[PDB]
Amino acid sequence: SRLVVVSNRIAPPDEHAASAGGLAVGILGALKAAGGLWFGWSGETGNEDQPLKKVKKGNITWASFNLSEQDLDEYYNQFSNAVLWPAFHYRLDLVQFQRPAWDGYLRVNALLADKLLPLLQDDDIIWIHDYHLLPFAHELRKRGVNNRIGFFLHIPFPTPEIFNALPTYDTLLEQLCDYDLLGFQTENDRLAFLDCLSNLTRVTTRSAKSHTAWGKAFRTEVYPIGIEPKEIAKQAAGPLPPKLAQLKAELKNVQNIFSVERLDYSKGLPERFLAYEALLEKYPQHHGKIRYTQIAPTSRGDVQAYQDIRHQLENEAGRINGKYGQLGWTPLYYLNQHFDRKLLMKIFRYSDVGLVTPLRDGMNLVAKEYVAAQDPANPGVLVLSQFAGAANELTSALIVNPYDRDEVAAALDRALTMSLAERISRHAEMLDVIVKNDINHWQECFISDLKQIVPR
Amino acid sequence: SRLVVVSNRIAPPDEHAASAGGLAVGILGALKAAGGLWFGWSGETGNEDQPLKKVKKGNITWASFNLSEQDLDEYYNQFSNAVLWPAFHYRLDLVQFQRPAWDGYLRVNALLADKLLPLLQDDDIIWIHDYHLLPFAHELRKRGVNNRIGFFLHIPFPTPEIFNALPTYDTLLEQLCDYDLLGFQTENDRLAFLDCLSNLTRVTTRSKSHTAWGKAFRTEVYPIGIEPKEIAKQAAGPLPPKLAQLKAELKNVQNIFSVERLDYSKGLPERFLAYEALLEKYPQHHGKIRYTQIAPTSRGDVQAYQDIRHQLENEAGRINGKYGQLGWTPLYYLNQHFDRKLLMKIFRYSDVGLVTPLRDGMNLVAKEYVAAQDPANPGVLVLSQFAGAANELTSALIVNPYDRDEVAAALDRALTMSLAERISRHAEMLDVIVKNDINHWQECFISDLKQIVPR
Amino acid sequence: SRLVVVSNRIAPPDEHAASAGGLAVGILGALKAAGGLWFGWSGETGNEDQPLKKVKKGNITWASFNLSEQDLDEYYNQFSNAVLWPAFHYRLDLVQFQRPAWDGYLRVNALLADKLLPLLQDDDIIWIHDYHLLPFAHELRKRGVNNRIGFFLHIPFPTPEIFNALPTYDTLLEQLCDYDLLGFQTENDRLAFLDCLSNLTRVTTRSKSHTAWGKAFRTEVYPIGIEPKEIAKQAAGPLPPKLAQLKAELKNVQNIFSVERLDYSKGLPERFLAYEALLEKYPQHHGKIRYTQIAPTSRGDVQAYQDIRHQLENEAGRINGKYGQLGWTPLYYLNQHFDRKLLMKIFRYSDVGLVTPLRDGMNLVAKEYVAAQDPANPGVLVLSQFAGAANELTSALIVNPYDRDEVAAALDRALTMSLAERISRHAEMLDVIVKNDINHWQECFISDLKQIVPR
Amino acid sequence: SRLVVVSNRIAPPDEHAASAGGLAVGILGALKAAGGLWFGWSGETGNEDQPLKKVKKGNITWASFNLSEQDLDEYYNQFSNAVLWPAFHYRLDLVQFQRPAWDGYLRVNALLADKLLPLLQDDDIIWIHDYHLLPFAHELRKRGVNNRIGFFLHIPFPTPEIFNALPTYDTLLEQLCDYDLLGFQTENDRLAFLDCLSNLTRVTTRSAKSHTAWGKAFRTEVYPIGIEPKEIAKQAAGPLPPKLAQLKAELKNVQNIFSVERLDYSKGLPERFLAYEALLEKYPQHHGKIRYTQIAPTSRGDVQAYQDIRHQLENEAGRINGKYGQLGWTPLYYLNQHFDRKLLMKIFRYSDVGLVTPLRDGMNLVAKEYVAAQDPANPGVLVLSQFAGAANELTSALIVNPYDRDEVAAALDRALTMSLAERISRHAEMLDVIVKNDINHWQECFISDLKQIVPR
Ligand SMILES: O=c1ccn([C@@H]2O[C@H](COP(=O)(O)OP(=O)(O)O)[C@@H](O)[C@H]2O)c(=O)[nH]1
Ligand SMILES: O=c1ccn([C@@H]2O[C@H](COP(=O)(O)OP(=O)(O)O)[C@@H](O)[C@H]2O)c(=O)[nH]1
Ligand SMILES: O=c1ccn([C@@H]2O[C@H](COP(=O)(O)OP(=O)(O)O)[C@@H](O)[C@H]2O)c(=O)[nH]1
Ligand SMILES: O=c1ccn([C@@H]2O[C@H](COP(=O)(O)OP(=O)(O)O)[C@@H](O)[C@H]2O)c(=O)[nH]1
Ligand SMILES: O=P(O)(O)OC[C@H]1O[C@H](O)[C@H](O)[C@@H](O)[C@@H]1O
Ligand SMILES: O=P(O)(O)OC[C@H]1O[C@H](O)[C@H](O)[C@@H](O)[C@@H]1O
Ligand SMILES: O=P(O)(O)OC[C@H]1O[C@H](O)[C@H](O)[C@@H](O)[C@@H]1O
Ligand SMILES: O=P(O)(O)OC[C@H]1O[C@H](O)[C@H](O)[C@@H](O)[C@@H]1O
Repeated sequence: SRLVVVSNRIAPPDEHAASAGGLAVGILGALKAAGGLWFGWSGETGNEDQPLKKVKKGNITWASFNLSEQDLDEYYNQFSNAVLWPAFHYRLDLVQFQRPAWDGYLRVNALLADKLLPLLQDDDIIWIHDYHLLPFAHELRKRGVNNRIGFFLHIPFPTPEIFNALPTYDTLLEQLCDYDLLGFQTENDRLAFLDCLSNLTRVTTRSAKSHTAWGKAFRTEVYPIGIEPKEIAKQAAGPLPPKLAQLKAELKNVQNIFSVERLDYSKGLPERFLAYEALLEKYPQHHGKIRYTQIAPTSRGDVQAYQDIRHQLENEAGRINGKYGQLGWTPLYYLNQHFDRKLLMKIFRYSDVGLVTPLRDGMNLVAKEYVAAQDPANPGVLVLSQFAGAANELTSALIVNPYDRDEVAAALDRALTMSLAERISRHAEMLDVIVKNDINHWQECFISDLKQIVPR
Repeated sequence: SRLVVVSNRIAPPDEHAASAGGLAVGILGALKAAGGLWFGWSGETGNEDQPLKKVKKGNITWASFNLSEQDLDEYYNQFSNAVLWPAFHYRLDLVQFQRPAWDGYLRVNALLADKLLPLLQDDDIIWIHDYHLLPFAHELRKRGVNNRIGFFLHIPFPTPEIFNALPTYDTLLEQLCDYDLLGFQTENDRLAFLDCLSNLTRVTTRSKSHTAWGKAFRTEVYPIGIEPKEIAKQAAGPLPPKLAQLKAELKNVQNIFSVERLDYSKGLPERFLAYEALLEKYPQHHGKIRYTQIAPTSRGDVQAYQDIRHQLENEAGRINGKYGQLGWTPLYYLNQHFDRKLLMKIFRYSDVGLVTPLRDGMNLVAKEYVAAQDPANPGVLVLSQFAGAANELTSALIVNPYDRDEVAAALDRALTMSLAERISRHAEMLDVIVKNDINHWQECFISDLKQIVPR
Repeated sequence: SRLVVVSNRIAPPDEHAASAGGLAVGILGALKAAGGLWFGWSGETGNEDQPLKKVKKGNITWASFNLSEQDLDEYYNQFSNAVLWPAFHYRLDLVQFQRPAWDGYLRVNALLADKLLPLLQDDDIIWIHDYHLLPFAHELRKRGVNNRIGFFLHIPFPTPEIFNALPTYDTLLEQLCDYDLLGFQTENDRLAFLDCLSNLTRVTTRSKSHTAWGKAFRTEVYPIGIEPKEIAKQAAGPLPPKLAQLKAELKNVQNIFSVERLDYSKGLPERFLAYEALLEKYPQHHGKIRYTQIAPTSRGDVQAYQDIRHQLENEAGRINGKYGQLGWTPLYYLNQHFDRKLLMKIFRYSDVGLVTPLRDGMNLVAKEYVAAQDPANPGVLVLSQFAGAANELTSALIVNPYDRDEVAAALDRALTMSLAERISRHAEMLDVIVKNDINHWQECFISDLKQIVPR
Repeated sequence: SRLVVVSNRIAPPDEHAASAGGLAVGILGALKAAGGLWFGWSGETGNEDQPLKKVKKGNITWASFNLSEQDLDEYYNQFSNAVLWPAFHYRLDLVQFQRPAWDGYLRVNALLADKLLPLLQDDDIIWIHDYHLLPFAHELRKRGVNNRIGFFLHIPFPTPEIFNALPTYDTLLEQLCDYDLLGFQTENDRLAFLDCLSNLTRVTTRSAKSHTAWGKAFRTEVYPIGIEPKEIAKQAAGPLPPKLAQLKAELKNVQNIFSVERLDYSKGLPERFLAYEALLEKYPQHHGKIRYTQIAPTSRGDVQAYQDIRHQLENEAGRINGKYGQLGWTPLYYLNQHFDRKLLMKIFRYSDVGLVTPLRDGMNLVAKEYVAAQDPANPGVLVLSQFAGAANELTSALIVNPYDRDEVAAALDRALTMSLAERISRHAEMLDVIVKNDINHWQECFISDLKQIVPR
């Protein structure tokens, strides 16, 4: 009956205290449709031995814990953010594996399982989310929890040649098979996991997507995470804040290219800046008549790799504006700031081009949000990296390879001069795909698949 | 009779082929008033054995030479730009002394003296400019030239504690004393040179008239200036159509404006930091002000210049990233050269001129800013105390750039200053620069030179 | 009949003009066994329109060309070294794709095919080597060459998820299928290529024998080897007098020794960090062990190579700074090239060979280390699981370089390993490499090639 | 009667808990000769409201305080270490002036004066040390202390053109004139101060070194800080630790160039490394036959400028050894470690060449220790920067300009090949100068000069 969701990041009930990130947006979407309990990190450190904080808002209940400084450091900043995140994004050169980080990662997964245990009922359907919690089912099983437990990976699962470089890949794979159901964003993610598993041990697969390894039974499946198209429509059509109501009037003959994401090296922001520079170099007709705005709030700012990409991005903004700016025209607006999601939906609506070219991305909700926010009668154009999970479904976007800056520049140019009729038909095709594959659909398919398996 | 001017940099007769830099602006100004021969580097490398190139335009004659790649490198990029420039600007940490650069520096001074020699007449009054040519009089003397030779240093002369770190300070000082007249931008520069000299040898001063090692020479101060009438004219000319638009659109935005070569002497990072402090501590200005910084690349082959440029690009991206809004860029950084004609107009329409070098011989941009202003509604000059110009632009808002909050506070005072206090500050500064004309500079120097008896 | 080998890099006939790199060592090994014509770049730039340079030494003929500055830059430094090398080593973050480099890469492959054409006979068997020449068969096909052409890739072939990021992966795959035979270093490389191919087009495999776009071709694995008999000879020769000394002085110090091009594929910083962990967690080894790293600069014009080198310099200074003593330097980092002959001898006197690349097609240094050991008292090989050699050197201490403590622990195990366990580990490794001779490599590849019927 | 010494840094009574630095070595030397009370920072942070810690050892009494994290940061790391230290060492490019640092600097001087007040007697002769405490006399005066107060500046006093860049030079000068006696390390330092003062206000000087400014009377004088030549002789001749007894035997045909200092940018370590490289480049005869050992413990490692210089030095050690090393010869031994002073005396004795080439240095005791420790019958050679205060008296050292690496290399070469007779006579001249100007002489001259002025 009752759904129990666990993730590291939560969306707070005070909704504009939100931090950038697709997982929390997704899960809140799901929970609002389902009902249930959300157990996860409050986002604060210190006071770890205080009782769980609990808030109820309609059909959702939140239970949060704090983490000690050391746990946050070893489990979150080191293992999750400087081993798993880079490795799953094919950045082995950025992995920073050390044994104490691994031990802390295991230590907090165990701790969190101790803290969740008293909240659970026999009934519960338990849904664990994302790379912070790979060991979590295994920790619940050793505490005797026999409930259905499903896992969903929000980020890519990398091929063996990358995954097996993890010193501890070994244990990770064993422990993932303690889940009853493993959900992935794309077929390639699922197949990659199954590949890694097969390299280590014999996996029997006697039915579509139903497996045995080390005598443990489990199911795999693909559920591309979505968005609430109706709600973003509503928020995108609400009035603009006064200061932006001005800027819209002033920029009446300027076209807007707009991008928004956490400042993460997975997102290819320097390559993007370079593609914009190539646009300005090779298509001088756009000078003074277009504007690229990049919103990039700091994310995980304690991890060295994140500091480096941020400094690199500041350099490129200064450089590009330094070179192509005029007294009365800044080509590139870089904002290292967090914007309310409500507001972003409006900004999307008034952008002529959404630029979403991550080097590697499990899904990318910004891409779907961009489409859902457009005025169907006069929609902008989506330029999308082929490496974003969303490219499997947003097939009518201008699909590009971000490693080819000139291909991205050309797609920006095509997007800026695209006729209304082509923009209508590209948009309506994309909108239909994301309406059919609702966050409500995601949630439904996963829970239904989970409820369908018999527990051990 | 005939004046012979020599400098490394020249102002070409094709006038919009001009490169940023105050020396060439100054000397052209001077020569236009005097008449004369300008001998110097064409700005090109290769073909060094070709005849001098000569062009005559009115009362001025240009004679230029090319330099080899190696000479340019040793004399210009290394010794002049990576030893003398940083040392004279109190940046010993940036000096890059190596013996081959010193040898090349002497080698080209000698070469240039050979090339100049056949052009000279007994008559000539010879006026050598700037740190590239410290040894030049010495080179001319060993070739038997007995003419009056004056030198003018366009940049600061540093105190002994800095100057004496130069491995070769020694020879530099000996050789400076072969000039009949040494001119400096401020009294402190003159006194600093005299100090350095006194530390090395006994200097008799029986009158600014000296003896060292039995060589007689005179010292004097001539702060370089501007043509206030001509900039008035160019500042009042119509704006290019694109800028005529921007002025209309920025009707309720105040403009803080700065322009200079991208040089570490100019304290651009500290400036950016002062602007950040303005934005941090005076939030009332958000959306209502704009700081535009124009900084063309200078001497871009010298590592220290690359470093400062990268650092400035970082700060622009950082500051805009932190204080920018969807419809408001706090800081416009342009790494581009602008025509001087156009700058005069931009000055006129700026509410505040921000000129806060860490160290500067004079700084003509400060004087240009005041000369350009509409007397009836002038902007405010915020000026570093370390710019030579601060000795005379005493009515500017004088600040210490090492204190970003003092600079922010002066920016705020400048932005809210009444019309009356703008009128009276401006009319005092304008008078000082009108009285001390580039024409006055040129006249005082030549007159002082013509007044000494040659050896 | 006649074998024609083409590679970018060649081993010169003056043998101590040799540059570090396994390809040239391999191919020379092969050619010495076979006989044949070696066509490739001389290593020099300029004079590109001069005739091919030809030298004959025994059963080998060399024919070399020069490259222009621009071709070297686009084809070698940019496309080969800053796109293909980093991508095939799973370093997409380092790829520096630009269209002019791609065009230059095509242009030089085409040019080289024009230059090779007149040397070819109908007879020939053509063997093309490495990532510089992926388009070469395609170029030869359009010039009408119907000969058997085999290709051998000396480096890894990356999985689709990486390979498909190449903007041009497309064309590369098409063109590789113009080879009759594609050879790889490990089964995984072969499978990865086949995967990439299958993602793009339908591949029929009715037998390692394939069809794509109606083109027939074969794939196979030939791990490249060494001459074990020759190194045994060169390892046992007398030491240079200076090193004869050091061996006497270091009698109670154990030597960990590593040698490779200073390449980011080799994981040198991670290696230094593993050594640091050894020194941190096993203090009993202080003053009693020594880690020497030899790392000649390779491809020093490519930014990513400069970066890794600067990082390595920093770590050497830091580690020595922290663990050194007045009479003990823990870590000897030498950014210098050593003659191969001499390296064999050093290997023989090292107690541990440390070979932990992050990613490596094969790694001959690992095989040379085993071949050089005195069978009666051999050192221990510590080997990254990511080196192709790990598929066969199964009895080395196999480690994951991303886990510095696993590497430190294996160094500790290696330093204290009993004679008996060193004898049996070494003999097992030596046998593998003796059965899989460079001669065997060459034989298998030629024999497979000679076995296909040409178009 | 009773002498009261105050400095930020103290030499602890547990003597091998000592931190590198000449001030504490000097003052302890002085106090051991005099007798007295030493009031200063314990070196610890936190517990700032605890009573002064007091220890008595013979004729010396220590009274120490802790500082809060914020006070340490503003007064010590920011103002003292990132404004005054760089400015007084002619590194305006490194000054990091901010008003909160200035306020904290004043705040702690005031606080320390409150803490000292109850310990003072009418009698006391008060001796304040170094740039941390420029305002201290002023603080004592406003609390009504009329005692003789002397100040001694251990570092250079920079010329007006540098000093006047300090936003706050103003107040600093006013407040220095509240001291009865101002002591400097060299005549140039004294003259520089007097210059700065003269630029601001009229100073009357009616006698040898006796002044009036703003109606405040005060005296100036020069007291070059020294060393205990007899004691270092003793410690230098003591047996070597067994490990070093070995190395000396093994290095019998290798000559040793040796340097030791805090890793500070004032010391010109990178320039030194470059001079060593030039020696190796231009004098290949020395390859395999010499060794340069640099000892450089981290100092003030929280200050960005110190981190920068350290990283730079690590790079140069790696680079130079990479380039000139051989399988059996490391040209350069860089050790980022603290060595006991006792041991250093011995390592000086056994060094052929002491390389002391700071870019700028108040005095430099390492230079004097280097000469005091040599075996008079077979002494090494001192190579000395002209910018070290010591160069005014160690006139027989090989004096060099560190900005000319080839001049420094040449001096190293001359030092390595100098005949015994020249080495004797250069050493005996230097030794006599430092014997005559004893730490005991320093202490005596200062106290005697102080005792000679009549208090207000
Ligand atoms: O300043 C921002 C930046 C991002 N987002 C939201 O954060 C989520 C980003 O999720 P996405 O899948 O694009 O990327 P992720 O952060 O999860 O990698 C989206 O819902 C964005 O609207 C936001 O609310 N404010
Ligand atoms: O983009 C630019 C930058 C500056 N200048 C001119 O360069 C000179 C700057 O001289 P100043 O003495 O201010 O500084 P310097 O450049 O010689 O150190 C002034 O006349 C400017 O008007 C210019 O014409 N365009
Ligand atoms: O200073 C050196 C360093 C390397 N090598 C040789 O160069 C080849 C290195 O080849 P390997 O396959 O290990 O690495 P690669 O350089 O091809 O990536 C081996 O023969 C080494 O012995 C050498 O001769 N001198
Ligand atoms: O590792 C070290 C190096 C330095 N010293 C001593 O610390 C003092 C440094 O004083 P100096 O005046 O030479 O430099 P300072 O820190 O005072 O500016 C000298 O006595 C050195 O012998 C020390 O105790 N340990
Ligand atoms: O939670 P943060 O580290 O701040 O990152 C924000 C979110 O980024 C991605 O969406 C991850 O898939 C989520 O697990 C994460 O929460
Ligand atoms: O000539 P550059 O090196 O470009 O620098 C431009 C000018 O900068 C300063 O104004 C110097 O005083 C001049 O001598 C120099 O000519
Ligand atoms: O030839 P270089 O670019 O110096 O690199 C040396 C060699 O390194 C590796 O072995 C490559 O596989 C070879 O193709 C290359 O020839
Ligand atoms: O105490 P630190 O800040 O580490 O510096 C070490 C010591 O040596 C220097 O010479 C200073 O003059 C002293 O005041 C200082 O206390």
